[PDB]
Amino acid sequence: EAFEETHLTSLDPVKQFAAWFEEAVQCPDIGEANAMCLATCTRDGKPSARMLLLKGFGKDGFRFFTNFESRKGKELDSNPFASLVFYWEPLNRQVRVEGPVKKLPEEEAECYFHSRPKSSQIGAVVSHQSSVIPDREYLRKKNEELEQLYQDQEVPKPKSWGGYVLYPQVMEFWQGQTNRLHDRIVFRRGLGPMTHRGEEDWLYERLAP
Amino acid sequence: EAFEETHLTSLDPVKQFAAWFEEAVQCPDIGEANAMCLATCTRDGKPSARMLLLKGFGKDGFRFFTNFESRKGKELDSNPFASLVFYWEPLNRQVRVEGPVKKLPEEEAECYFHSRPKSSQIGAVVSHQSSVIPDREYLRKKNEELEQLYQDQEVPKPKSWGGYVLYPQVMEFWQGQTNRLHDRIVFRRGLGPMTHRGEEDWLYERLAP
Ligand SMILES: Cc1cc2nc3c(=O)[nH]c(=O)nc-3n(C[C@H](O)[C@H](O)[C@H](O)COP(=O)(O)O)c2cc1C
Ligand SMILES: Cc1cc2nc3c(=O)[nH]c(=O)nc-3n(C[C@H](O)[C@H](O)[C@H](O)COP(=O)(O)O)c2cc1C
Ligand SMILES: Cc1ncc(COP(=O)(O)O)c(C=O)c1O
Ligand SMILES: Cc1ncc(COP(=O)(O)O)c(C=O)c1O
Ligand code: NA
Ligand code: NA
Repeated sequence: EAFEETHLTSLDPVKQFAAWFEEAVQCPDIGEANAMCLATCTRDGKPSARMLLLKGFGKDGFRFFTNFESRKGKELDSNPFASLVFYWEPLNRQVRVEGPVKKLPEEEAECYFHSRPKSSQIGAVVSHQSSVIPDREYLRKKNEELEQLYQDQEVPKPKSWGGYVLYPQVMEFWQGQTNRLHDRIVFRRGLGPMTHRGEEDWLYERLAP
Repeated sequence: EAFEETHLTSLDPVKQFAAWFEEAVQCPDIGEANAMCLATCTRDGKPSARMLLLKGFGKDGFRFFTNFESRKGKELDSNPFASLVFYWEPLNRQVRVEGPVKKLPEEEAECYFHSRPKSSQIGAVVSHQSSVIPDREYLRKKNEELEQLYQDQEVPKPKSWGGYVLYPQVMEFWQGQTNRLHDRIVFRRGLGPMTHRGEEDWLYERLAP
């Protein structure tokens, strides 16, 4: 089926994302519909990328949780701009999001951290994410010891652990097609004869595949 | 099962990639084992990312084909550094590759271009990839007209279409595990007590998850 401007669910790309995300979640052949690739880079243009989970989305943007002292956390703190890719192979769909990133409030991060299974909370205390470690037994040992320490106790959120929110400035909706002639509808914040008004300060236009 | 330094297939990370890639290809639950996310960025640190197919790999690096006048092609030409992510959900594995990018020789690009189905060759001539276009009918029309033009003829490769090779400087092998305590073995080109010699100029070390 065609992916067409006149059959979008919404000209607010966050609501269009919600529509596609719901379809992904309802597809039995998709495991984690909220898996996404996060691209970051140094201020002088050395890029990096890794898989993350989306952990909430709405008008203020796309939220995710990590260690601020990891390789991505140092890049985001020095250069607060990122890009996201969602790829849903069984739907032949891709969503791209570009925007600036801010840290979430500490009390929000505390709340999310304590909502996680206790084993994941202890894992976050164990791991100085992306630091060099000697072997896997080092993690297994420290993890077992922290299980003793936190028996019947609350696990404190590490000072270095928290969340980010990416405020969308660009959102591309890609629908795959034959002959490599895909449908691309791209929203950007802001008129040319091929540029169209969406909701709020959004504009949208079609890009060649 | 543990992902362990003493049970790597190879201390040449390109051969370790080959081993994991073969397992991905042999997994019926993986559609395109060669799908990867490419992260690029401007010289002043504005990142971008999108799905691509890997189209060959070996000692000289990881090859892929695109339009040099696309958004990624302008970034790569201005700032010849990229990052790749392979994510194989059914194997709980991720591979990350960082390195500089060069353009492939024109005669190599010609050969690869003419190996593609004719409909994909014509699609590449139709599409000024990532340029703004008016509607999807614009592509359908131009594509049908180029089918007439190239009936029984060779489709010339566009001057703007070709390939890149990413020479690996960093390669991370990520194997997912319980409690978010994953196995990360990271090769980099080059000794600390946690740094180990691989093949050639490679070093490897374990990173905290
Ligand atoms: C599907 C998937 C989901 C992941 N989700 C997260 C996550 O939400 N946060 C996180 O810190 N790492 C997550 N990881 C691990 C990252 O890919 C990465 O190993 C880690 O964040 C360190 O990246 P860095 O060294 O670039 O900072 C996930 C990995 C996979 C494969
Ligand atoms: C699984 C998958 C594979 C793709 N493979 C390629 C490819 O090899 N080359 C390419 O130019 N675009 C490919 N695309 C399209 C890109 O995601 C993207 O739309 C296009 O390259 C333009 O990106 P840019 O605007 O950042 O330059 C693929 C898309 C998907 C979903
Ligand atoms: C637009 C575009 N160009 C090029 C490629 C490279 O793949 P192939 O040469 O098999 O068409 C792809 C892959 O899906 C693509 O979508
Ligand atoms: C290391 C790591 N931290 C954090 C997360 C975020 O997910 P959750 O809060 O559900 O553990 C993940 C997701 O897989 C992860 O691998
Ligand atoms: Na649905
Ligand atoms: Na195999």
